[PDB]
Amino acid sequence: SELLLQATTALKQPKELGYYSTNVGGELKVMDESNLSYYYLPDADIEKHIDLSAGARKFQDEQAEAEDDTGSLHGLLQTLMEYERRKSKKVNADIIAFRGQVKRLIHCAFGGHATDVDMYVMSFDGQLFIRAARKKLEFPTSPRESWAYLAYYSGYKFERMALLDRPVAETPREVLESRGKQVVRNGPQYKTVVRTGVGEHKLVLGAEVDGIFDFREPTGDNLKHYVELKVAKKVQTLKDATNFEQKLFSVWLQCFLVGINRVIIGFRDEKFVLKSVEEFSTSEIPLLLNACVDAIKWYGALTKWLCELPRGPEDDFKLYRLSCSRGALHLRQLHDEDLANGDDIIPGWFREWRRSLS
Repeated sequence: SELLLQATTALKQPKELGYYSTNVGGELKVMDESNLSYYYLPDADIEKHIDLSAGARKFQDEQAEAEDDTGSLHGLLQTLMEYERRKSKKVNADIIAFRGQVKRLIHCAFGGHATDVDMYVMSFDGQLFIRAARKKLEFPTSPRESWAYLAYYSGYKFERMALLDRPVAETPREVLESRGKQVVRNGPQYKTVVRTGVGEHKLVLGAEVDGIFDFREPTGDNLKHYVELKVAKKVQTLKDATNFEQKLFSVWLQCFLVGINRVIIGFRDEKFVLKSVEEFSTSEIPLLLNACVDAIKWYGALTKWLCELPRGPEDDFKLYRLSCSRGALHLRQLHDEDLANGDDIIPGWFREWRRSLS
């Protein structure tokens, strides 16, 4: 099947189903907020001219050095199982995926690289499970003082300088006075798991969350308290403005998909010094920027298209490659027994869980 990249539709309010904390090296803690950080970046720290390139040489990159399947649904599925177990009921949804993959599908109609839409779709138990085909991320391999390396590292340094492991009230003075000494890491992650929808279809999406902005509600839905952080170059030219608009569009997509309302941008100069930080509401972004309106209509279209795939009992473990080329998304059914029978897309333990649940 194909769907051409060129229909009015409404969004459902996303609801948080659960969350989990992970790291490379096999750490997975389901329904556990250990790795959830808290925003804290006083103006007095910013006024001292934070160098976002500081520490690039001494950085120990956990993600880059791990051999791990970055597309795996295993953490998401373990969290979903725990949610379903507590409820005694299969989640009501059509598609289960990571937010980043759905973002890629949306973005490929609006400037994204067609070449790297590469996903597996598997039907199981009335639902579609979608994962990135590739198992390894691309990390910059240029020297650490290269622009490409600093662009990558600066994101993590900004997070370490703007975030705390716990609320400010629970943080010792020693840490608050010496933010630049704290070790920069990209291993620990915290993800939310959200039920969302567009048009008449529903999705469960996993999504990385950078932190809590204001406070957390221990017994509530925290989507409204989450914040995503991004580093952008301060705008001083046409070229900078265009790059920033594209970054704004991208972070808007990331937040809107899972009901996050808060974005913080760290503006850097050409020397990677943080110049200022600005809060944006997710809703502010389309106003500032019809790409956003059309992206939601495209989201609706592509989701309705995927949901045409057969999802009855006889379709269990059928597998399709999802791609983008010649101005269209494409679905091609595969016949790969090991890949379909192995644990790479839907692991045996989750199959067993859903069977028992039936």
